[PDB]
Amino acid sequence: MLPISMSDEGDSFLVKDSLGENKIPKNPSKVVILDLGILDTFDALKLNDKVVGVPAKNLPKYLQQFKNKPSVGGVQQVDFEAINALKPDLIIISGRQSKFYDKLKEIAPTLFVGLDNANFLSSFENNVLSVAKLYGLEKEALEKISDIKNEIEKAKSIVDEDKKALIILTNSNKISAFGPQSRFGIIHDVLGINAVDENIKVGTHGKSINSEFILEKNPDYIFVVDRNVILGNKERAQGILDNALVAKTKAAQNKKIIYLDPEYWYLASGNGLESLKTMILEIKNAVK
Ligand SMILES: O=C(NCCCC[C@H](NC(=O)c1cccc(O)c1O)C(=O)O)c1cccc(O)c1O
Ligand SMILES: [Fe+3]
Repeated sequence: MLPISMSDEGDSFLVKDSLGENKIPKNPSKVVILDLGILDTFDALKLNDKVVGVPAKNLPKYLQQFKNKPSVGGVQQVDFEAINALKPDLIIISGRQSKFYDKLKEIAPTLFVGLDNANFLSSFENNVLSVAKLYGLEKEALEKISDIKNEIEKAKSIVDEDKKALIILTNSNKISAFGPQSRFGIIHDVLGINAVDENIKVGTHGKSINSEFILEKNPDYIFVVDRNVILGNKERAQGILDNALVAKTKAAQNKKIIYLDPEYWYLASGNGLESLKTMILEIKNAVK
C-alpha cells in the first residue's frame, strides 16, 4: 500500500495517498472523520474542536466525547447530504469508504488513512504522523507513538513462545478464521503470538471453518471477534462455541477463549493513539 506523502506548500500541503492527490489546507477547522481510529487520534492530539462530523451510527463507547458532533451517518451508510451541508475543509476515510471516494472528494479534499494489513505499524505511524503534520504536532505524535512501542515491548515480553493462537470471527452461526497479515493480524504480527496456522488465506470477512477445524488445530488461545454485536443479531459466540469439540481444546480447558471487544477489533480503531494502546493491553492481559 502506497503511504501518505506530503509536500509543504505554504498555507496548504500537497498530499498523495493510495487513492489520489489532494491540496489540504494547514490546520483544517471543519473535519469530517469516518475512520474511528483516526477520530481517537484527534482526541489524543487535542484536536476535538477541529471535528465537525462523525459516524454517530457506529460511535463506540470509548468515543462518546464526540456524541454531539453532527452525524454523517455510519461507516457503511455515509450520509452525503449531511456531509455536504457541513461544508468541511477535510474528509478523512479508511477502507470502508474507498467506494465513496469520488463522491466525497467532490465535496472536499479526502484523505485516506487505511491500515496496511501486511505492514501494520508502518501504516499506523504514517497515518498518525500525517495528521499530526497538518497541525504542526509532529513532536507530540512522535512521543505518543514512542509510548505505543513501549507498550508493545512490555506485551511481547510476556508472550509464551510455545503456545499458539487461533483468531475467529463469528457471524450469524458461522465461524471464520484469520491469520497473520489479516485485519486482526496484529495479534500474530506485532505482538508475536504464534499462530496455529501461519498459512491462513487473507480475505476481508475470512476463511470459513467449523468446530472440527478448531479441535484439529487445538489452539492454546482462541481470540474471538463477535461481529453479531456490531451488526445486532441474537446469537453469541459463547453459545456457538459451547460444543464438545471446542470443549476439548486446550483453550477451552484453560478458559483462554477470549472475547475481544468488537468495537475496537471489528470497527478497526487501530489508528487511534489510545484505542491501539487499549487493544495491546487487552491481548497482553489475556495471555500474561
Ligand atoms: O467494504 C466493506 N464492506 C462492504 C460489504 C459489507 C456489507 C454488510 N456490512 C455491514 O452491514 C457492516 C456494517 C458496519 C460495519 C461493517 O464492517 C459492515 O461490514 C454486510 O453485512 O455484509 C468493508 C471494507 C473493510 C472492512 C470491512 O469490515 C468492510 O465491511
Ligand atoms: Fe465489514
